[PDB]
Amino acid sequence: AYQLLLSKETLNKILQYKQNLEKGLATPGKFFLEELSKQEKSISEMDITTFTQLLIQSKKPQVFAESQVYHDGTDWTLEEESILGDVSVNMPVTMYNDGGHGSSFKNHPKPISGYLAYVPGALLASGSGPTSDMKEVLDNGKLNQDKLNALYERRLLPQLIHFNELARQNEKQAAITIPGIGTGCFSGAYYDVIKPYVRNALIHILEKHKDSLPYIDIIHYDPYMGDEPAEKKIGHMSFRVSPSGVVRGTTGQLDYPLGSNPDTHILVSIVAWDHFSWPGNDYWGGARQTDDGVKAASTDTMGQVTGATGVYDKKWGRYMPPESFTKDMSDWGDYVRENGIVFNGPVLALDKSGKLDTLE
Ligand SMILES: Nc1ncnc2c1ncn2[C@@H]1O[C@H](COP(=O)(O)OP(=O)(O)OC[C@H]2O[C@H](O)[C@H](O)[C@@H]2O)[C@@H](O)[C@H]1O
Repeated sequence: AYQLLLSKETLNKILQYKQNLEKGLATPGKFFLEELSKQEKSISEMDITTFTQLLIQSKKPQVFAESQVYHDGTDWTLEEESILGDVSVNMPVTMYNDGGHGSSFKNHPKPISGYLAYVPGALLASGSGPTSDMKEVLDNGKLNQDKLNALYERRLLPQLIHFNELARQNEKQAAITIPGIGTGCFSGAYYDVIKPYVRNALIHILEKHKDSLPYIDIIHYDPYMGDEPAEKKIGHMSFRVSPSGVVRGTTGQLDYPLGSNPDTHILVSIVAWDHFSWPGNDYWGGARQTDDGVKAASTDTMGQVTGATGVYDKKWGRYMPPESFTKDMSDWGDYVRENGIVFNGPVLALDKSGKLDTLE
C-alpha cells in the first residue's frame, strides 16, 4: 500500500551504519533501539532490508524535526538523521479536495485518484545545535547552491524515476505538483533567502536527469509566495512556477495542472515531509495545517498507512477516523496507538545503473 524509496548514497550510509553497529564503532539512538528491542534478531543476524525498515519504523506519527530533536543518542543520532532525511515514501491516493489551506480548499465533485510522494526537505532549523543537513549544505552559515542541489537530487530522484516508469506502464505522461519544500518551517534563519535556492535545485535535477525522465511532462511548482511567476522549458518538460498568493486562480496541488487531464496524465504531488515522522505528521493530531498535514488530511493517506477506511468530511476538508473508533482521544494517532500500527513497508533503492531494485 506504500513504498519507501532511497538513493544509492543513502543505501551506502545504511550499509556503513549497519557495519559500524556490528563492529562496535557506533551505538544506536534511543528510538531506533526501542524498535530493535521489539524484535528477536540481532543487528548482525538481520539483512539490510529489515535493518532499514526498523530504522524507518523509529519515526513517530507526530514529531517536529526542527524543534523537538537533540541530534544525539537521546533521540536520533546525526548518523540516523542523515539516512532518515533521504527516505521518501509514495502511495496511491484518492484526493478529496484541491489541497487549499484553511477554508480555501475546493472539494472534488468526484474524488481524483493520484499519487503522493512524501520527501523531507533540508532541515536548516534546530532547537538543539546543528543538524546533519546544516552540516552538509552550509559553508560558514551561508547557503551553498551546489550542496543543496546534491541533497535534493538524492531525495527527489528515486521518486522521479519511480513515477517515470509508472506513467510509461500506465500509457500516460506525468503531471507533478511540487510545493516550496524546505522553504517554510525547515528553512530556519534562511527563510528570507531560501526560495530561489529550492527553485534552482529543482531546475538542476530536471536539467541533469531529463534523458532519464521521458514520460514526465508537467512540473507545476507552487512556492505560495516569494518567487517570480515563470514558464521554463527543460528539454521536453514544462516547468512552471506559479505561486498561489501571487497568481490568482493557480491550480491547487491536488489538482491537474493546466494542459494535463485524467486521460492523458497521471497526477503526482510531492509532499514536504519530516525526517522523523510518519507521512501525515501534524494531521495524526487532527490538525490540517502544513503542506504535509493539509495533503494527508485532504487525501486517504491515513487509510493507506493504517489500512482502516476513514470518512471524508466535506465541510472541514479532512479524512476522519472510522466511525466505529470515534463513537467511544479520537484522532488518527490514537487509532494507531489503540491498534498497534507501525510505519513499516517495502523499500527499494537506486542502484549504480540508475534503476530501482531490492536492497539485498
Ligand atoms: N496558507 C498557505 N497556503 C498554502 N501554502 C502555504 C501557506 N502558508 C505557507 N505555505 C507554503 O507551504 C510550503 C511548505 O512549507 P512547510 O509546510 O512549512 O514545509 P517545510 O519543508 O519547510 O517543513 C517541513 C515541516 O513542516 C511539516 O510539519 C512537516 O511534517 C515537517 O515537519 C511553503 O512554500 C509555504 O510558503
